[PDB]
Amino acid sequence: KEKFTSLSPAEFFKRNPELAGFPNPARALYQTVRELIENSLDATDVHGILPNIKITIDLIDDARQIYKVNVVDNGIGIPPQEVPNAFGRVLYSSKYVNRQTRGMYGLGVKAAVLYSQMHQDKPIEIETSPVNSKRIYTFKLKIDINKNEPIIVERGSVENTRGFHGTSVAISIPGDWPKAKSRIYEYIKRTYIITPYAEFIFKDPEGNVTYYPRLTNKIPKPPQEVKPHPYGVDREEIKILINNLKRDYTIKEFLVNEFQSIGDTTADKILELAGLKPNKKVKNLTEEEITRLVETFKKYEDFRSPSADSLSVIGEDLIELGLKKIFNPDFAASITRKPKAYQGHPFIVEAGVAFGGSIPVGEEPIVLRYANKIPLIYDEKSDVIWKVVEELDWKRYGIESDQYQMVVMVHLCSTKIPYKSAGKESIAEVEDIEKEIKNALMEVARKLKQYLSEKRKEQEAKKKLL
Amino acid sequence: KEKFTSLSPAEFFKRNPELAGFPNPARALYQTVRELIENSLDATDVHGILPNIKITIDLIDDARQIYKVNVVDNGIGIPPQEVPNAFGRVLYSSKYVNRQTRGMYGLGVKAAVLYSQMHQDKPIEIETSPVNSKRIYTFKLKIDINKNEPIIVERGSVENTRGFHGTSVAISIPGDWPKAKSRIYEYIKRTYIITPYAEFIFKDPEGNVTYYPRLTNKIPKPPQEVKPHPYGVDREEIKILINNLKRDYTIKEFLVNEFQSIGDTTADKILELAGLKPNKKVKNLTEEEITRLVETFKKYEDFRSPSADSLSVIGEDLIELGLKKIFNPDFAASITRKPKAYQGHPFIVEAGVAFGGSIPVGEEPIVLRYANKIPLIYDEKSDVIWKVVEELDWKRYGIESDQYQMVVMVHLCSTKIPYKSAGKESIAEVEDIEKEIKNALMEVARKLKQYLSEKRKEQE
Ligand SMILES: Nc1ncnc2c1ncn2[C@@H]1O[C@H](COP(=O)(O)OP(=O)(O)O)[C@@H](O)[C@H]1O
Ligand SMILES: Nc1ncnc2c1ncn2[C@@H]1O[C@H](COP(=O)(O)OP(=O)(O)O)[C@@H](O)[C@H]1O
Ligand SMILES: [Mg+2]
Ligand SMILES: [Mg+2]
Repeated sequence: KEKFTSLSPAEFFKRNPELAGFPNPARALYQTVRELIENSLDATDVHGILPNIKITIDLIDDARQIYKVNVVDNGIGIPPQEVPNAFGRVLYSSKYVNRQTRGMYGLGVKAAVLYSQMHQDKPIEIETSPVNSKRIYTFKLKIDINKNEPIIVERGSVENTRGFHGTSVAISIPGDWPKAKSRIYEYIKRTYIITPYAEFIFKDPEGNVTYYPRLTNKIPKPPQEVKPHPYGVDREEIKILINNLKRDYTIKEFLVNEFQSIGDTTADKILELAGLKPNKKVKNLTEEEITRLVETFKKYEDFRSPSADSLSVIGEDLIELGLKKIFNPDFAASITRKPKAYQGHPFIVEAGVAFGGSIPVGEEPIVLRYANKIPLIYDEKSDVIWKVVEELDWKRYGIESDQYQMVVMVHLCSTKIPYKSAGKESIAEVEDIEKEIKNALMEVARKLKQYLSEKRKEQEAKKKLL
Repeated sequence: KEKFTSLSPAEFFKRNPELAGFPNPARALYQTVRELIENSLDATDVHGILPNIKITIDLIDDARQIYKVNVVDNGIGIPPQEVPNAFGRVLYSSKYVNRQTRGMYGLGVKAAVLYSQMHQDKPIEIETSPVNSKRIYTFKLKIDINKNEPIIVERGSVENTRGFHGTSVAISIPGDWPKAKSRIYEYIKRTYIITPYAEFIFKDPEGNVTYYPRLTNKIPKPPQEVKPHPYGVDREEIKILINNLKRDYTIKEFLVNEFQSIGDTTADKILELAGLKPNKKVKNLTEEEITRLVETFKKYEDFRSPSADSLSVIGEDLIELGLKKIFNPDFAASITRKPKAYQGHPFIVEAGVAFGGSIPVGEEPIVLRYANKIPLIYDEKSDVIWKVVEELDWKRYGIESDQYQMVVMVHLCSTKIPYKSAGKESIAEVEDIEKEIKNALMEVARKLKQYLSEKRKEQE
């Protein structure tokens, strides 16, 4: 009959690699490159280190189309005791905390590792030296899919004669370079443009080398772990916060200590609206009381905004500088909005617009999407960003014709980006986010409208002379 | 400092509900409904039972927008010992076996259960009565997200005095009926049009009741568990197939017994190309030998197609009938293609085209997507099917003006549909499937050309 079984997280993604962005050899190569670059960047600028990143892709077997991808960085490294699980245990991560990072699932690199053993037989190769480490630790690893645990094939150590800090990861996978080429280059090119404090070197499978020089030695303030904002915190999150407590807080104490934007005044008001007794021990909250808290958090209209300390923005100057460098337009403008909250997570939307000049002519805007400083490249038409741009009436902001030369850019940064898939190429339809993307686009479009009404006014004056 | 931690599969989806199709209350309402209907259909037609399914959505709290979704079927039920894990352990399923079903992840209904727990306090309710059971077994359940296991709130039984056989599931969740309304109705409508042997009753939050009567009592042959096709079988899958052997097979015995489309002569060709000794014991394949086997599978050019049997198609007749019923076109045609293989899995693409008549005028085709008999409604433009339809030059097949009345329908069935997400609303870019979708569309496109040519000569 029907037979019931369970799977481990490794077997789940091994069975369904298209869920992590490994559906074909071209996209696999792209995904492997991007997960590694993202890890190296989280290991550097999140810790105040100006990134030096080296990427190499070598064709190691033309017949079988197997490529070896190697990414070397000057990050903080990884404690040797954590290396096995970091790369060989699905759903293991140092990024499950409330803080803006590129990684978030504790899936990324293991997905590439899984794809690697599914199609070839060489283990993945890791070399790492933590900050102030006397040694360089080496590993060769595979994943035991059934147990979802690391298999240490080889493990070793060498004397770190040069202070060296950082990580090298090398993984062999099926690939399709000709099909993946243009998007891999566009990925690196787009991250560089918004990361001018980093330096990249890229050697491709044909042996081309490209150099992306550091343009500034000023590093953005690192994002930090924060407490949740109360707006949108759910029932399960409340139970987690309660379970994590090491003191016998009252409900009032709980509210003031465990969240952002709650002082003694807001707290009293929340307790009253939620029908809760200030002095009750929070550990004794009932299932129904938890519900009332959550709904109260949800409908409360007077919360202060979260702070921006958990976030790292591109910023208006850089957005504008980048759009000008790439597109050489007649006009550019941008906006970094104030922080909002969704589902307890702080978030900011940034928007830019560029018009005219070297921008090609078309029937629709070129749309550049970024999430947590990652350039999104695939699945553009399923993105909530695309949904919002398409629904906006550009005619109301001066866009005359069917055909025009416009570029629209949107950056969402958050302690949590809600992607449509673990492949992280498109952003899901979360209403609070959709609304604030719309609001941001309206603010920049208003600036465009300003540029265009001046142009029309100039034209209208010159018309009289004809 | 970096602090390393682990998550259970429940915790992972509780943190990231958008990954299972729960990004907002409108889509969650929709997703909950379809996960339940699909479970009910997997529990009936896969077992030779004419499906009788009732769906009710009650608005239970206006201010909080909480809806109770209840689905009742006449399926095979669930063994009482399995109910807790079936609904309360993420990554638990009876569908991990190689066979065409609507479910496949062992996540579906539990994602709704998680979403239910995240926003309100009532537990899910299950009543079930397996075949020949003299009892109705009842449950109220939640999920312990940290442990990823069931919490049993209530559990009991009652004598089956009315002769109920099947399952009833009710879940309370935040929802948005006005936003979801048209899509829920479309999902049920399109299911019914391709499932004429099923009967549905739908009662909505406004009190409307719609009856979808059974039109035929002839069910397609139930899909069964089948052996993999060698083409695209990967290294980990080889190891699982060896690990599961009850007998000390040789590599040669392995090849002809464990796979589809491998005779004793085909095996010999493969053992030679792979450089493997026929009489070596397969339990002793080295890591490298497995590599060479898989590569050989991938490169071999003379494999028979998988068996068309044990996939369950809509069929050309039903496809055209459906198109004619919905759209009343001047012309319709369809094709059920011969089976292919991808990544070890048998699949078939079916394609339909309608033109003229009551079909609206527009600048692109209306595209109707189905996967394993499921109508796909969201994220159409990220779908591989849409990609192919968009890239086809319809000028080559007649499409004259820039404003035409055309419907294109594609159905992909397989022992495994490769979705873009566990939300299962769109098919990923798997190259073998993409090539076949294009080939299939070209076939029906030639029939359309014959019509559009045989119709211009009329105006001329
Ligand atoms: N190059 C690197 N430098 C430092 N730490 C790394 C590097 N690569 C991976 N890690 C660590 O391993 C963990 C697992 O990474 P990954 O599987 O890609 O998931 P995620 O990035 O979502 O956490 C990361 O959280 C990080 O702590
Ligand atoms: N209405 C039902 N009748 C019989 N079995 C069911 C029903 N609903 C769920 N199940 C069982 O519970 C299991 C888990 O369902 P689900 O979480 O939706 O995952 P999946 O459908 O992918 O297996 C199913 O595999 C099925 O065996
Ligand atoms: Mg990562
Ligand atoms: Mg299911």
